[PDB]
Amino acid sequence: SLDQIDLLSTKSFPPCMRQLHKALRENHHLRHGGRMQYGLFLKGIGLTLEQALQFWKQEFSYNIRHSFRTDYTPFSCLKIILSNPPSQGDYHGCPFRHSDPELLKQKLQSYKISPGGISQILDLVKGTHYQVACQKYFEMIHNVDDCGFSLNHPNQFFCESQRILNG
Amino acid sequence: NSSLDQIDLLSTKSFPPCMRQLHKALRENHHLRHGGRMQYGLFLKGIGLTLEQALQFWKQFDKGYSYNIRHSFTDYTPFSCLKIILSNPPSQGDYHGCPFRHSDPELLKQKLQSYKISPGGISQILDLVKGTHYQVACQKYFEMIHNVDDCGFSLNHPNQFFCESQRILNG
Amino acid sequence: SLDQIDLLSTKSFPPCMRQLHKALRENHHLRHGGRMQYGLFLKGIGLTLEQALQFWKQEFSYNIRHSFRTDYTPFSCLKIILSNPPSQGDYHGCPFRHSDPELLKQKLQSYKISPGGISQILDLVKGTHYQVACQKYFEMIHNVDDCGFSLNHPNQFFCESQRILNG
Amino acid sequence: NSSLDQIDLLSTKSFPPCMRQLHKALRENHHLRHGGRMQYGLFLKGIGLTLEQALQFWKQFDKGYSYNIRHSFTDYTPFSCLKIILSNPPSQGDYHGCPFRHSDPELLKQKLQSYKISPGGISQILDLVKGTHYQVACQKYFEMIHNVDDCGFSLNHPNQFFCESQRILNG
Ligand code: SF4
Ligand code: SF4
Ligand code: SF4
Ligand code: SF4
Repeated sequence: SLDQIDLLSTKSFPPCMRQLHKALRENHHLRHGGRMQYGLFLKGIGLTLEQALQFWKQEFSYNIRHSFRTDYTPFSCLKIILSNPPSQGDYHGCPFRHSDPELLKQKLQSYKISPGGISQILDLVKGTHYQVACQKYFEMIHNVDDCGFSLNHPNQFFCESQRILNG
Repeated sequence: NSSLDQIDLLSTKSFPPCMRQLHKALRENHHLRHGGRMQYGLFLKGIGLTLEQALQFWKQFDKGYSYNIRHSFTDYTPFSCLKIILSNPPSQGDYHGCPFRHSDPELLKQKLQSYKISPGGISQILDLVKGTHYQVACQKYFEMIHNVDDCGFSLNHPNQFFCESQRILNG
Repeated sequence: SLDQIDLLSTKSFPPCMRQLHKALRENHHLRHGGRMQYGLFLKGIGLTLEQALQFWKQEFSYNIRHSFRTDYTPFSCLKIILSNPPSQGDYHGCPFRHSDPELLKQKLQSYKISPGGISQILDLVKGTHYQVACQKYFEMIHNVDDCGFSLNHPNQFFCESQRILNG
Repeated sequence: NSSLDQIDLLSTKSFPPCMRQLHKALRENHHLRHGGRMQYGLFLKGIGLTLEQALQFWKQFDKGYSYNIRHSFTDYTPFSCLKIILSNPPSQGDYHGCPFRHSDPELLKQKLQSYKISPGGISQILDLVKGTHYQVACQKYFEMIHNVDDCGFSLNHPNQFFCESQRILNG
């Protein structure tokens, strides 16, 4: 079930995907924009997001499984940041770009980022350096001084996080 | 959960024509209407496998479904031959039913040819179908497929066909 | 893990395989004859029996999983009955053929077969009708008057049992 | 648990030569000696996959092992390039190590040819190897495989190679 990756989402998902996992868990649904952003990200980690149905019910809960018709290429940071701004009721997008800075601050606080770390991230967001802000977030949650890569894809954030957590 | 392609070979070797066609249609179309989900899903249930229908995240002509199977270890009962033959005839969107009963003989002939049944076997099957001896035609199919002279049982259930097929294949 | 099929073994395994599952569970090992008889039977139901190792341990617990080099053709009743009589320390074979009738009676009692049912089975065993005794056992545990098949393979016993249990 | 063949394609696309060869040897031989289980198993660990070694029931030249992978969600650390290059040189039974460092140049040439690297690419790789520039040779391999002029990073870890490869493939 979807809840098997709650811990993983907090430890290794970038903020854009962490928020989608939380929303799906809390709302029991995501609109298409969110299903696409999060579903493709999961596909990039080797997981298929799907809704379980009952075959014996006539037409006329979300699950994850190892993957066993469509373009499964996961969205990059620039695709997320520059296109499809979320409307109310959407949970997709990049929080560094799309969240009100006051809300972003509160979100980072809930993520247990230090006040000093939050100040650095917000400074970067104000300069429109969204991916660099995200690198700073990465550095904070993994307790490393320098992430040592140039971030431009959510699946790269995940991949680099896994290297540290499984270090 | 596992992919449906995991039983492609099993279907050809041991599924009777009614279930063989449903597996094929599910694989090619990525979906079956309710009559087929019931007939095929409950047949799998009888073997001890649960079919699961799921909706893929990307769906907003591809209905966006993915099916999987797993070992089972609501109260619906797997269909007998008589239930399949005598009730729920398939409409145009449907792939269920019994091919010996429900397929036009010209199309049935073509299907048996695609299964590589001998001309002599096909002739015997079609003559049995002409007499409305559907289950006996299916026994002939069983015999042709397993290369035995006598299936050794009286066919009354797709799940019986499966068990008897596996018993031969298992020696 | 192996324990996931404890219930299945009691409900659908013929006595020859039920005893091997129990022995493997209790002894944490089976000699080769038992590993072969039981392992091939499981393969016939679409399961792979294997022992989990630790890759990081230098060389110089049993698991079951869906199957993903050797002949995997499962043993028939006659192969089991007529060959490889079990020595002490072996748990393979066919209990109708290989168990002392006093022990077979006790085993059937533990399986909750009625006294009348046990008498019928033992009569058949004395006549050397091992497979027919097994059919009678099948009829008793599934509460049917006539099994409606001619038994000659343990995997056929399982297949026919599944039809009833999932009926 | 899932079959190792599930990452055959992934290995060719995104595994550096050191891990690519270990995956191939594991698939063909159905086993690796300890140095290879460590190097490849820990590389997979770094990706977030746990390799499992198991002994098949039938084992009493086929050692009787079966390997599987699953998502990981003892304290051994995945090997860096320097660890692979400078320590634990492979003996004759071993498939571990760094091919740029450990393969005889004639055999390395043959291996790169089997990978369908251009003659020009192979020449450049071999010249780098001649200078003992193993990681820079591996960067050249990365560039040839992904059709980019500059890998854009300084290679120091097989798991870094993997992440950078996937980032390109993911756009
Ligand atoms: S910078 Fe990229 S990875 Fe980070 S939250 Fe934004 S879109 Fe996601
Ligand atoms: S005779 Fe019975 S088992 Fe054979 S195809 Fe028809 S319904 Fe299926
Ligand atoms: S008769 Fe056959 S299926 Fe029954 S216990 Fe003996 S060997 Fe097993
Ligand atoms: S240079 Fe590093 S990543 Fe490349 S093959 Fe050698 S050890 Fe592996």
